[PDB]
Amino acid sequence: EAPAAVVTGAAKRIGRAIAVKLHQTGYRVVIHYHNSAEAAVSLADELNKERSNTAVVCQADLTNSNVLPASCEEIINSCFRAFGRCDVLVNNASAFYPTPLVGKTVETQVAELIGTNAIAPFLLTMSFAQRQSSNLSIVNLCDAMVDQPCMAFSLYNMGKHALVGLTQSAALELAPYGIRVNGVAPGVSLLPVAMGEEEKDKWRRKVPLGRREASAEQIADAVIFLVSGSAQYITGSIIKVDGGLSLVHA
Amino acid sequence: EAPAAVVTGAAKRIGRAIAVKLHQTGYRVVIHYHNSAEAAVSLADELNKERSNTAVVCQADLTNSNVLPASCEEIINSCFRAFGRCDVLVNNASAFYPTPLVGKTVETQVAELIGTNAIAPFLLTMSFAQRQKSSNLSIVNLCDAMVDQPCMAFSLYNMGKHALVGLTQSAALELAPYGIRVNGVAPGVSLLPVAMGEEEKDKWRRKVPLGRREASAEQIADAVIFLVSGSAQYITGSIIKVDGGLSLVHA
Amino acid sequence: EAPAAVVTGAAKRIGRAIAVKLHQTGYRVVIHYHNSAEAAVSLADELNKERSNTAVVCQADLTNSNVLPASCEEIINSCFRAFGRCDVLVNNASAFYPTPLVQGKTVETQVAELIGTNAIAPFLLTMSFAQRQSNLSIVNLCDAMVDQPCMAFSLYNMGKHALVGLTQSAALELAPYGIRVNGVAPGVSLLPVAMGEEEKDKWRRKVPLGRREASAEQIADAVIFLVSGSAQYITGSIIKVDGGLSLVHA
Amino acid sequence: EAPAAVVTGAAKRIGRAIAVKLHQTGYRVVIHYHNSAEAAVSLADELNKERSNTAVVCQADLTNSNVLPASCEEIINSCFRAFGRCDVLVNNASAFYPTPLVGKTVETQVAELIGTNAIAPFLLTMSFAQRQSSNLSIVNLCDAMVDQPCMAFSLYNMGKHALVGLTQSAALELAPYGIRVNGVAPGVSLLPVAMGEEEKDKWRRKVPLGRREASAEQIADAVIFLVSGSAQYITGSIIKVDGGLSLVHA
Ligand SMILES: NC(=O)c1ccc[n+]([C@@H]2O[C@H](COP(=O)([O-])OP(=O)(O)OC[C@H]3O[C@@H](n4cnc5c(N)ncnc54)[C@H](OP(=O)(O)O)[C@@H]3O)[C@@H](O)[C@H]2O)c1
Ligand SMILES: NC(=O)c1ccc[n+]([C@@H]2O[C@H](COP(=O)([O-])OP(=O)(O)OC[C@H]3O[C@@H](n4cnc5c(N)ncnc54)[C@H](OP(=O)(O)O)[C@@H]3O)[C@@H](O)[C@H]2O)c1
Ligand SMILES: NC(=O)c1ccc[n+]([C@@H]2O[C@H](COP(=O)([O-])OP(=O)(O)OC[C@H]3O[C@@H](n4cnc5c(N)ncnc54)[C@H](OP(=O)(O)O)[C@@H]3O)[C@@H](O)[C@H]2O)c1
Ligand SMILES: NC(=O)c1ccc[n+]([C@@H]2O[C@H](COP(=O)([O-])OP(=O)(O)OC[C@H]3O[C@@H](n4cnc5c(N)ncnc54)[C@H](OP(=O)(O)O)[C@@H]3O)[C@@H](O)[C@H]2O)c1
Ligand SMILES: Nc1nc2[nH]c(-c3ccc(Br)cc3)c(-c3ccccc3)c2c(=O)[nH]1
Ligand SMILES: Nc1nc2[nH]c(-c3ccc(Br)cc3)c(-c3ccccc3)c2c(=O)[nH]1
Ligand SMILES: Nc1nc2[nH]c(-c3ccc(Br)cc3)c(-c3ccccc3)c2c(=O)[nH]1
Ligand SMILES: Nc1nc2[nH]c(-c3ccc(Br)cc3)c(-c3ccccc3)c2c(=O)[nH]1
Repeated sequence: EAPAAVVTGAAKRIGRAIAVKLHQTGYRVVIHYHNSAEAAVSLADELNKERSNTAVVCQADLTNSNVLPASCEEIINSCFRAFGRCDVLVNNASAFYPTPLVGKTVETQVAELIGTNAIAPFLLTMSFAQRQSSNLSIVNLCDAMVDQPCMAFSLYNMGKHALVGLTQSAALELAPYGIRVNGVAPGVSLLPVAMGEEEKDKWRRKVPLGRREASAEQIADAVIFLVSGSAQYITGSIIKVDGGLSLVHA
Repeated sequence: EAPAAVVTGAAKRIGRAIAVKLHQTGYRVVIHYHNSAEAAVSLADELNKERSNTAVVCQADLTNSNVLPASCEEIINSCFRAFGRCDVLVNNASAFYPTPLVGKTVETQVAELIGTNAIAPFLLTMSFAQRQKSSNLSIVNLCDAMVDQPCMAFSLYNMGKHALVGLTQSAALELAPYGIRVNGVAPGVSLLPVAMGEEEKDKWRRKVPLGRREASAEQIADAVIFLVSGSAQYITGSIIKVDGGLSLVHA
Repeated sequence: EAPAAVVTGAAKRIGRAIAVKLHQTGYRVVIHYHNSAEAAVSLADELNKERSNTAVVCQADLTNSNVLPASCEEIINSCFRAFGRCDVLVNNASAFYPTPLVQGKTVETQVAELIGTNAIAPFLLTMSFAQRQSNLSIVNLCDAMVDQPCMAFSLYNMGKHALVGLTQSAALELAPYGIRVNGVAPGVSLLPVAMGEEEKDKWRRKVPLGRREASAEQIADAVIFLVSGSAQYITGSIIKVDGGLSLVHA
Repeated sequence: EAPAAVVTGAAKRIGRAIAVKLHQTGYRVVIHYHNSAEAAVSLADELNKERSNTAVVCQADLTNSNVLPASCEEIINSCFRAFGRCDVLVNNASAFYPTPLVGKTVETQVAELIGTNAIAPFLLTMSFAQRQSSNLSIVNLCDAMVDQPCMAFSLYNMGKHALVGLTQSAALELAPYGIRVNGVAPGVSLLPVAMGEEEKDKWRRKVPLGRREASAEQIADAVIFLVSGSAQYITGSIIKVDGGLSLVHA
């Protein structure tokens, strides 16, 4: 029988390429999404046409709130409902936008940025572990530039830093149960859709290895590695997939 | 004119030492507290006896909520109403208890652990900076030397502290044009809880290479004083471990 | 044309496992050795029995000296001589013994062996590899406990820290050449043969994931990943393969 | 009776500022130098005019060699000969120049860059500990950009990384003797004397805090803090003095 994986924010971009790769490797997949229903449903279609009954979608808002624990429990429950098991959780979903220190409210910014990048991954990891020959692991999508952050992205960056803490804390605490917890940290990969083309080339130009961004597929490749049987002693590790960007001084 | 500092969680232990040392250095102080009113007030009284009109208290819950931004704005405001200025912010208040992965609800634990250790520091930072829109302005965040070697089953506390490292760095960067520095002090094991059995206290003490003892609160305060001083005027984004070598010790 | 790899200190233990796995993946290999000639040759025998003329041996002392550059140049030359190309360099060879700061070999000899094997030779090999020039990369065998070092092992530890520096400096500088430079950081893997059985279990008990050491093969798996096409955007990354050991406080 | 300190490379620039501030704080000082004899004795003259018999010079090459240990022993011996004690060691002396991976032989480059930045600090630390109310400590002059290194400076950067490892290893090992071991990490401070003003300004403009370099005194201030009784629990800590430079992305 085929293992199953939850991938959050899996309708588009890196999350999508992660879901695809997991599926190609043999996994059944829960494709989580928030707003991107059309793209999510379309992906499940593609996957299931390849292998029958191997993908479902699951809608949820991962903003922090008093119901987030229930929403995260339900995402994991949805994997068990479809597939009878849940072997892999990928925390990929992420809000990303500036929150300068000097008309969404600040309480909403805090809820979205810290919810998606950190609180939801924690709650998802909690529900994953509680619901548990096997190779169980979590992969968090981190940030190679977590210590060289974007100007005015302090809440986003606080979420990402918290996610490093979670990766490590959960690696430690869940090791006795055979669950591995690891990270994959992009630098510059798929550029924001809203970003103008000049700012895009500015980012590309900073990357030592080839002066270009990572493909989504290259990011997924590192995910696939950490969930595989070639990573069975790896836990609490965060692999940069950044073409050396984090090594470049100002 | 004497400069002024807000210290959060200043009624007791490390925050108290910090407020006292800042006061001794010449600061006027806002002693923020949550539940420890009597201790906060007894410290304000002690300090006002040293120099009249140099210490006020300010009560607030720093748990994450819809009212937290207003609370933090009001803590900053309190310093201005009291003293005409706000030169130093020390983010010291912190909830600390286990939250294992496998009576409070988890959403409450999130609110308390992430709110005290991380979001309230961010909101305080915004309000501090907004009000400042040869002075020596800075923020010091109380971090954790053991942030990458966490206590078992403290994932939320640890997430909070990690987030605080990110804030320290993101704020250093963003506020540098305003001349506001932002740094941390990262204690290892300090002032152990009076109620912890001495036998449990000694298990921790025995791990510390430098003197096989915990840091005093005053030792933690000494690093804060350095960071706020004119001797640290090019230092920003730096987190100073004050840990007796504990973090260098493998399992 | 199969690609070709150099693995230093490849006669035994982790380096052996690395050469074997590389070979199984389709590489031709240079098995470098210092003292273990008999073991180097029986490995080459085994490998060339699977596939004729795909394994050669190469002897060198990697102690720092006036001749070390020439020796390192020649290790690279041997790969080009045997196989016409050099795709991968694995810096595995390492001296490891205590050098107490407060009070056999002179201190200057200790400096030479510990800093030479763990840092200077890797630098010189890196120079010669890059000079002599597809999916080219280098993988340095690091130390997950580089920041929580063994007591009285300051020279070894300085060497491994230097090797971090080299990993990152060389990733930056050789990215324009398409040469990726990465590391693999074991925590507790194969225990030193000299170690007493009870001390061995003292170390095993520290590891959260399984209370045991990584096998050499598990270390090698991370090496294989980094040299593969599935790591083509990864450079300057050091992957811990430590079972969570570096996460554990005193 | 007044404490005594050894400062390596103390004839000028940051080591001179350190010597001066230690002296102002009441230390007697050994001003080590290599080539800058005139500057060294000019400094000791000023200091001795301030308080007589409180400064001496001490010449030594800190390039790695088989006599380097004797040379480092003699530097420490010199402090005891002049002042009857040695309370503080500041490892400031450093060679700094490029060593491209693709004048001096490589053997010499290795000896100078690794000897000054790491091996001599190790040996001086051994000698300092061996010769030993008190507040004993060592401060190593590190590099805030140790993980975002200058292009083509691999040997220098290897040296500085090793120095991080020594700082940590030695803090651990010497803590039972009550000797603290810490570091101070400039980012951009006094620009190299051969730099033209234009290239100077290029480095200045990178610094968030003030778009300028740290003064020599600003670095010394962090040293004096670490040696002071205000840092009596600090060991194994490296204090960046970089105006935010290491936090700035490419
Ligand atoms: N792209 C990069 O270069 C880069 C760099 C560093 C790190 N990363 C990390 O890599 C991961 C993937 O990056 P990406 O660029 O593919 O991500 P992205 O496109 O910015 O976000 C991926 C998905 O997150 C979901 N999401 C946003 N807010 C949410 C909410 N409140 N509740 C639930 N879901 C929400 C969105 O889902 P819907 O579309 O369904 O609403 C979105 O499609 C992220 O964690 C990111 O932080 C990426
Ligand atoms: N002690 C250590 O060994 C150690 C180790 C690593 C890091 N640190 C860090 O150093 C700092 C000081 O440590 P500590 O041991 O002195 O702290 P602590 O005694 O655990 O807590 C300090 C104060 O935090 C305040 N606080 C707690 N929850 C709060 C809430 N919801 N809202 C507002 N305030 C709240 C409390 O104020 P009231 O009493 O007024 O309710 C308390 O007295 C903390 O940031 C801690 O994380 C300490
Ligand atoms: N084993 C672990 O748990 C562990 C933990 C952390 C890091 N690592 C790292 O992973 C790597 C592999 O570890 P390992 O335990 O397999 O290594 P090891 O057995 O300690 O040594 C590997 C080989 O290094 C070679 N070597 C030693 N001194 C040399 C010299 N002066 N010149 C040339 N070669 C020399 C020896 O080759 P000859 O036998 O041919 O003389 C030896 O067989 C090392 O880089 C190590 O530091 C290992
Ligand atoms: N300057 C900066 O902005 C900066 C940035 C990062 C880190 N740092 C670190 O802070 C420290 C001080 O920097 P700096 O710019 O003041 O240093 P520097 O001027 O580059 O060097 C200081 C002294 O090092 C001594 N030295 C060089 N080679 C030597 C050898 N073979 N043997 C013995 N001594 C030797 C020289 O002494 P003589 O002149 O007597 O020959 C020189 O005056 C260094 O460790 C540096 O790496 C500085
Ligand atoms: N969720 C989500 N998270 C993201 N984090 C980054 C990023 C990139 C660099 C630095 Br420094 C810090 C963060 C980007 C991004 C990707 C390309 C260009 C710019 C930003 C990005 C995104 O798009 N979506
Ligand atoms: N706010 C607050 N934060 C804290 N963090 C720690 C700490 C941090 C890292 C490790 Br690893 C272990 C404990 C302690 C602590 C330290 C020693 C004994 C009991 C508690 C502590 C505390 O008391 N109040
Ligand atoms: N070359 C070589 N390098 C080594 N480094 C470590 C090591 C492990 C832990 C800490 Br902390 C620091 C160093 C070991 C080792 C392996 C197993 C047990 C103990 C030490 C080891 C070895 O054998 N050969
Ligand atoms: N011994 C000595 N060591 C040094 N290290 C740095 C430095 C600074 C930044 C990066 Br990135 C890497 C290294 C400089 C320097 C100082 C100012 C401008 C440029 C370089 C410098 C020096 O001068 N003398």
